[PDB]
Amino acid sequence: SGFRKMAFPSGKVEGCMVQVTCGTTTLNGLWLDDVVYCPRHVICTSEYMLNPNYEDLLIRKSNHNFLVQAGNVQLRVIGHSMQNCVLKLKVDTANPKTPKYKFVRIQPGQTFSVLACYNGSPSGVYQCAMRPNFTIKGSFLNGSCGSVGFNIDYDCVSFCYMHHMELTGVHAGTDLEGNFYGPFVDRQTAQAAGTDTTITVNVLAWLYAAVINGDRWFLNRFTTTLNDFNLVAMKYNYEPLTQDHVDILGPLSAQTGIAVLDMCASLKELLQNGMNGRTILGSALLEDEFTPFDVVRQCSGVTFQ
Amino acid sequence: SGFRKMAFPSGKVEGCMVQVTCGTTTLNGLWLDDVVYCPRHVICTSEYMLNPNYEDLLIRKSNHNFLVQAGNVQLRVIGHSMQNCVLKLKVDTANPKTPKYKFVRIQPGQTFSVLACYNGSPSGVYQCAMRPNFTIKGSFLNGSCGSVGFNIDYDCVSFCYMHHMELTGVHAGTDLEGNFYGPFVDRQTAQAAGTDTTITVNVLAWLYAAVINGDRWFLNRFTTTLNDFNLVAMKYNYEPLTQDHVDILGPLSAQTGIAVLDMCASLKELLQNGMNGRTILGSALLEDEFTPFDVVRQCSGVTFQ
Ligand SMILES: *[C@H](O)[C@H](C[C@@H]1CCNC1=O)NC(=O)[C@H](CC(C)C)NC(=O)OCc1ccccc1
Ligand SMILES: *[C@H](O)[C@H](C[C@@H]1CCNC1=O)NC(=O)[C@H](CC(C)C)NC(=O)OCc1ccccc1
Repeated sequence: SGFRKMAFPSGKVEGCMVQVTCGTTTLNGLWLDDVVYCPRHVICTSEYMLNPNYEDLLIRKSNHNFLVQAGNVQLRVIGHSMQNCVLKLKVDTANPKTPKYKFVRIQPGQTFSVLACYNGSPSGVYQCAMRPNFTIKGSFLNGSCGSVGFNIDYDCVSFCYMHHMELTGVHAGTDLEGNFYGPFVDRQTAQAAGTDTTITVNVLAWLYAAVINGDRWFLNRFTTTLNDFNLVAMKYNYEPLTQDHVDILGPLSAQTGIAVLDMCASLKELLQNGMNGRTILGSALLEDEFTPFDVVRQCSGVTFQ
Repeated sequence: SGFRKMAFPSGKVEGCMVQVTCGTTTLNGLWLDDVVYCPRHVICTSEYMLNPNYEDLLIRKSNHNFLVQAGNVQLRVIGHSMQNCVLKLKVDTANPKTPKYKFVRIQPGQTFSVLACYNGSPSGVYQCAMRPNFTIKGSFLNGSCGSVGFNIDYDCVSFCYMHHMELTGVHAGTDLEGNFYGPFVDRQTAQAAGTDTTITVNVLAWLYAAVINGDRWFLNRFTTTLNDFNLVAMKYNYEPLTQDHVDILGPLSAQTGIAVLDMCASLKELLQNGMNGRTILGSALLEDEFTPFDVVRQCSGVTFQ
């Protein structure tokens, strides 16, 4: 038993990280087969980040302007191209440690692991969610650009995120085809994230994890309707709940014998009375960064090969 | 910027995990050079866990009673021995993926990463601390025994923990020489953890991380003395603060220009007035599982090779 913010093992991703230098700008790249992927703003200078014209910047470059380092080994760039906001650098050596992979675009509310890197070198791994406003609350310093986010599916690494920029305390990036999550652009202008909301289905999955681990004090005998719940959730900035969410929570209600709409009644009380100084799973706030699948995986124990 | 419960990249450890089967009991083992390390209770039967005599159990076994699997490869056990509470299984193949390693015993208050495994297969990575009562608050299901805890030092993996048992919601284990943390034994008897306390030096390091990231509301102009602080800390079950702790916090006070004893005055107020419904770094409780070194690493950005 127990419950922890758990990330995926990062070994399969660590073997794909490289250092990409262009000029005096160094960041991380992702090396799969003979392509290195990295943020396109590696080709900006400190006198361009205000309003770059990336097509102009790229035509003025040749392959030898791109220093790609894998450990102490140098990779020769033999071709480059731009795909939306990422650069694809073709190199002469296919990465022998290339795992089975796919590129997927995730939805708000889903979680993934981030392998934070500096100078091509893995520094740390942590779990986070894509927020409803298409930012993540990460931990990134200068030089972390190009760090990637990923899930693991049995044996396949699904790459879903590449890091590009910090806004005001939060973090924004692209999928691996180079398309931004959210209405952001990769230039330094005054852009801000929209209003964040609480991911309701995730809070309910976490209350089920609590019940599974012995925390029961917030339960009650009431029920509510989907519609009566969503009227209260709206007032507290919670995402509305759909019949799809109920079905997804099905495995957890079956395991605890507590109906989804029963649990919504407890959440309604917590939202109106507060925690009153008690904690749930070691937290004094309602946690919304575990999906129903995260709870199942951790409270049942799925491995990976 | 940002602040996350961050674990070490697990790649170097994933290559050392194996499945160890003896009878109908399967758990994980650690494979370094030609030795596999695992909990000695793999040689217990379901009719022995009450009060085993491990020396008797071990003499009744031969090498071929031990099935060691590395992926889909079988390792031949050519010798075994007992070292306190762990089994050392000598095998015919040295692990080619053996990293540079040391075995270290950590102290209460220090943190490490746990690679939770099932059937020799890595499932997840998370960070935790060794509590003052020598338990950890982990997340472990049946079959997780043999999972290891580790720090990474530049290029060397320091192994500090092997998992053995769950008590009442918390988790207990040994160092890699087989000696338990705390006064626990590896049998099923009624043993309980002593009283846990809050790791004061870690709470202060986390308040500094908050200041570094813009959270300043709890600061004040007061100072206190080491002695006046420890009188309040005692009442709230906080570990007493020593002059060694002050010095360790030195790098963080220098970076924020806030003296250690100034910050103790703010902590004293938080302990006496409470949070009053505000949060610090996204938490409504005082967090004690980041060491001063964890804060420096994350708020400055140390990598590993
Ligand atoms: C690449 O490592 C870096 C990521 C930042 C550095 C600090 N933390 C991060 O996540 N990227 C940039 O520096 C990026 C460059 C292009 C978008 C031109 N810009 C960026 O993040 O700075 C804009 C900003 C605005 C307001 C607050 C903080 C940053
Ligand atoms: C090995 O994977 C397993 C670890 C437990 C299983 C559930 N979560 C864990 O961390 N080890 C055991 O089953 C262990 C066997 C030897 C110590 C004989 N015993 C154990 O943890 O059960 C004792 C216990 C007492 C009270 C509550 C829970 C467990």
